[PDB]
Amino acid sequence: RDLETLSVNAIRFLAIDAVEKARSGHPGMPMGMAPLAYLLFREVMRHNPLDPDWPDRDRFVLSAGHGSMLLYAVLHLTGYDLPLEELKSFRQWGSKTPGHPERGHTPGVEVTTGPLGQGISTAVGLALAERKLAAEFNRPGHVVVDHYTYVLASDGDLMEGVSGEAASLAGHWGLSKLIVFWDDNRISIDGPTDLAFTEDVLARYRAYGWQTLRVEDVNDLEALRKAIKLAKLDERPTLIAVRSHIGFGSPKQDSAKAHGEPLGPEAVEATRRNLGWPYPPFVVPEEVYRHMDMREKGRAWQEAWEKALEAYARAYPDLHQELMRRLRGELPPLPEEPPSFDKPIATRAASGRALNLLAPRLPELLGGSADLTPSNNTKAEGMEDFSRANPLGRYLHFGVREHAMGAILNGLNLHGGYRAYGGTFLVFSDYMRPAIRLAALMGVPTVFVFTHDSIALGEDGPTHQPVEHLMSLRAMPNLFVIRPADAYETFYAWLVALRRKEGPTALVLTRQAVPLLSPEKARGLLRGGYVLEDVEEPQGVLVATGSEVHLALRAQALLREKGVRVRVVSLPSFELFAAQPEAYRKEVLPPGLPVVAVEAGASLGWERYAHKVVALDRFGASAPYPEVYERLGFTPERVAEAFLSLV
Amino acid sequence: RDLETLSVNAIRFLAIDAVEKARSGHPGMPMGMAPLAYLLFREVMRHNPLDPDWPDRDRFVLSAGHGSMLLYAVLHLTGYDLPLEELKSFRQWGSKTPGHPERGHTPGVEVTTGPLGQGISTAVGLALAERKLAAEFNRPGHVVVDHYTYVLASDGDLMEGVSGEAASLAGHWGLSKLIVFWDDNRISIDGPTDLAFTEDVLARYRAYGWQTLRVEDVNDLEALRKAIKLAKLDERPTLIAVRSHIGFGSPKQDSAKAHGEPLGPEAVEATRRNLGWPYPPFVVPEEVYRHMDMREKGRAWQEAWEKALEAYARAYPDLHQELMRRLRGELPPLPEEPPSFDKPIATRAASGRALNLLAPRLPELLGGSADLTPSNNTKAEGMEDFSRANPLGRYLHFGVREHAMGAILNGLNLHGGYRAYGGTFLVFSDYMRPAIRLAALMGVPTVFVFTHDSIALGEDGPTHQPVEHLMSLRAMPNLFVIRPADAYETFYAWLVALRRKEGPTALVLTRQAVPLLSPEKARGLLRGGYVLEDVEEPQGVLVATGSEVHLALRAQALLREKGVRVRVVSLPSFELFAAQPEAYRKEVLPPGLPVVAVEAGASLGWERYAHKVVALDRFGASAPYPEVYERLGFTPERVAEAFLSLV
Repeated sequence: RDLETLSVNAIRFLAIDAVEKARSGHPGMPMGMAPLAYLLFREVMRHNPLDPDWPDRDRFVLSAGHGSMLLYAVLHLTGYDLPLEELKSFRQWGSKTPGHPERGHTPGVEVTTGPLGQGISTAVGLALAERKLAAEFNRPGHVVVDHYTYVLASDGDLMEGVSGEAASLAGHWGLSKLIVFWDDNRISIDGPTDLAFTEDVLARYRAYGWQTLRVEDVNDLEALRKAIKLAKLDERPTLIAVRSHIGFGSPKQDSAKAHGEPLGPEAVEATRRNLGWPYPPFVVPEEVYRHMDMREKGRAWQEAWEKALEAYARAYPDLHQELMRRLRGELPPLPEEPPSFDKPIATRAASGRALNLLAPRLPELLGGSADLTPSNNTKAEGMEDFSRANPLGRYLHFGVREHAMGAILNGLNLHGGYRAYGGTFLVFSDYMRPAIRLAALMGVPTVFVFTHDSIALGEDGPTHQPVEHLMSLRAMPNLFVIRPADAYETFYAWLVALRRKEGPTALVLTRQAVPLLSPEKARGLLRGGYVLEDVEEPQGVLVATGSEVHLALRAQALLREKGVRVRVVSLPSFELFAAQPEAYRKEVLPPGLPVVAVEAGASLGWERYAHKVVALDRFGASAPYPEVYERLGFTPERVAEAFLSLV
Repeated sequence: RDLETLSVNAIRFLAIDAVEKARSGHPGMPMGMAPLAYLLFREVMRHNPLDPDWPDRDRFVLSAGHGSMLLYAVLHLTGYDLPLEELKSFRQWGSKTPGHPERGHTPGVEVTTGPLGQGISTAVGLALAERKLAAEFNRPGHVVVDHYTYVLASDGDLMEGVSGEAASLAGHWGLSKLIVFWDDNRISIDGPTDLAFTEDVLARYRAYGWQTLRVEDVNDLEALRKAIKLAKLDERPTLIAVRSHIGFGSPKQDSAKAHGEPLGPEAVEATRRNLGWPYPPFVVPEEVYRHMDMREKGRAWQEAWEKALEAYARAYPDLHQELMRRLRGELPPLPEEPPSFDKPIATRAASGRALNLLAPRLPELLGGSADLTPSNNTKAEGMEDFSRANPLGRYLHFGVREHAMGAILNGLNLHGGYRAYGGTFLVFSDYMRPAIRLAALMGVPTVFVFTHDSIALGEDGPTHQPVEHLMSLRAMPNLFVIRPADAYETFYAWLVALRRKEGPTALVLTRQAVPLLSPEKARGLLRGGYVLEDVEEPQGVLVATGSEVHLALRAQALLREKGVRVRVVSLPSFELFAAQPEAYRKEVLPPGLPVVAVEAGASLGWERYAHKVVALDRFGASAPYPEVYERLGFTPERVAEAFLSLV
């Protein structure tokens, strides 16, 4: 009881002092939840501070990112590569201890959190990934996949709609190894939480199909242990409401003032006296460092996992080889030849065709849609629905939950073992923007499939027709936005996305059928931008993306008939094209030559490549295609005129 | 029962025939929910087809927008100005019957719907407004505000996290006059709803503090009447689960195939027989028209209200005058001078100061924040928190629910009598994107207050620092994006936002303090863009927005040291500037001379105004300002260096 109390306080003051030194941060919650952090990293979780990437490690997600110091303290104390020096550099430029957790920047950080709801929702993807991977690879006497997903969430996390969406799915899927701890401290930024949050939280989670438990005092370690055991025995995911006092032990306890600002010298000294802590800032007694050290238990656990893999490899050669390849995120060779197309087809259907070819060769590939499966062409030939009764299914029905789908997709991609994509209409990328940005931030290669990319979708009308979407996504750092012009570019679009591991990729597809280009030409997509149809001594350029490339080709003909010669450039991806050497970019778009761009979307940003653009800067209309398309200004005649006005 | 059945079928077949003629649309749900629409418009609601804008009318919101024909049919049958010919023009260019309901395009349409979750979430705002307006204007013997908010929602609406956020708040606020009908038909676009939706919906809503009722058969009109009565007697908002068969009476009944595609000839013929409907396409018997005609009752209801108003005007002259003014959307006289500032100050604090000056003159002004009241400076001095116990409060604590806040703000602004704004961090605009877009589509003047607009916010880090946000919002049609440079531009930004009635306005504010500009010069904001500090014989121009205007001034001076003369232009709003005469624009930015842009956000789009840009095309960092700001490249030396490479 002395080492526990001593270690818990160690976590508490490392948090208090780091925030005090930085004069910025959130000390309150780490102070109250310190006991849970201690329990998880020292007794409950199997993890290896020497290898934070050990595949069978239990995963902890700090959804309440503001309480970062709570995580940094326990990581430092248990042996991870996070020296005291870094804790003394909390929230400082270039430190490994940023204000909110950053996956891939700090050892042991599973998910980048801060925006509430993202951590707890992304964790559903992590839990889904473990459950599916276990079903695929475990065999009699061979348990190579066995770990839990733990989450620490705040009132804010539970108020966010995305967490509710993910919760609904987690219960639906029966994710029995997902365990969430809720810091029920009744305090929010605006003051008492009852100012805006009074629902029966646990009753709502029971409705989702979860198990709910309560721990009346976070300091009561035995209470926490018993709760966690009960949760592991239950076949449902579990939410444990844990009562705590924000700013425990200080004069600011139970006050929003303890939430996001340094305690101040007065409060610090008083806290030290109240909790009986004689140690100066950042100083922890060696006895705690010895009791908290997990380097030896970590080696032991990982070593045992590794020996288990040796046995597995003997009894199951092929399975072992595949598990290893997938856990290492290594793609198998990809087909080089696109599928055969013989007639006009929507890129969404061409995407479905590329997927029928790719999926059989990629057992790690998981797909899904937000209740638009027949409209997104995302269920590949061969894929079956995942469900409680069919844990092997590679296709996911996310329901009308774009946001949670994004978070779950990121979670599945973060776990290791899978590569997942999910579809919805481009317009609805608006419901999941936070998850898309989070993938871009964490460098997770989630693939977002967006169909119905323009007014050409027709009769559904303005509420469904994208306008600002292409440009809003292109402005986001670390996101490839690929809008293939035809069936063939669509195939190469998928290869680009799968091979791109640095960040997410958004594939933008049509509802309406569009002409085919030649497979030889379309391969140019691999360069982001290329010359589709060139001409002798070009007098200009018509640059287009996706479906408008076909409009451009028709305008080129009209121009040719009048003696004007312009080449046509297909620019499926701004980012990929910009990554090409300057010489290539200039060969495609020769300086001095007038350029006209064509894209059924907002014109903002096109000045980067064109002198004039045939775009759309107003909401759509409910009318059939191509009438809606033509009447809103997208005709070869208009493009031709646009160019003629430049010469 | 004869007329009831005949009229209900009239609704079913107008829908079936309209969809069939358009060869596009959703006939399934309208067939099943026909009985409810009949009951609501014929018996339950007080409304006037002669005047859809009657302020005391009950409000109906078709959240499940795809079922638009259900609404167009009943609007047609009850006497609204929606002729048969428009029904025959369903989903055709320029018709008054677009695929999804559009506020302003069709008489009787309360909210623009289609994107699931928006309708039902927006309704919370409609009900809040009614409840607050009643409390504010009703007096003994003078009930001038008294109507209900009815909503028809589908499975999809209930899976969307935003609907959950809004329901949590509806129960929290005790909006007893909010009545929601859920079409429990067990069918989704992907197939049986249980593919991804198995939660206990009613148990969840009960946890939100709602009353929950069940109608075992929608065709049972008496059961429906009963539920509605039970809901009106209860002080909690009510969710009524109504069982129905999608595509009722047809070969596609209870099948996903009945959801969003024409029934088809054979199916149409079979339906007419099964339901005993002998009338040809679009033909409705006179007996139904006479039975459904609500024009006479409608005029009577409104007239009685006009009388209560005149009686009110006699008893409370002042109150009546303000109500009429507010209901007409007319702004009262407003301060012409900005508050007086003396030291560097963040634009968010300056915003709070503007509000303290503006709010006292605007009793219609409602403010709020998504659990960031102290950080957004949205609670004007004089404002009290709204609560079930304090319905007169003008300040709303939305909690960590940005999306629902968005929808609710739209509802408040849509209702009439109020003008509402709400805040959160600019980065979190991503969580409410669909609501922002809906405001722009509908032309509802919601004011979205976004603070912590850049990496300059400091230590919180990349998860909280915006990058792509400004451009992603500027690309959206009908949205003014105003980024005031200082405290003084901030006051004029509010005037612009308040006076703009055509669509929403986003005010982008800083976390960090910035220098004050000349009060008189800051008025240039009203032109969207203007010359802040000119020089004789300008060799170039430095254009900037928000906080960067101050960096640009420093670079201007630095250049001066080297003998280079540059003019500094402040561009607080791209949209307001573009709306100015070309001559004025060319005066601010004289063609020919080089321009360098400066803005702490993505560069994409700046090509429209600058030849070179000093921007940020990567995510931020967790560091203190000004360090994070300087190390990320925003320094006068960098800006100067950038321009010198053009001259």
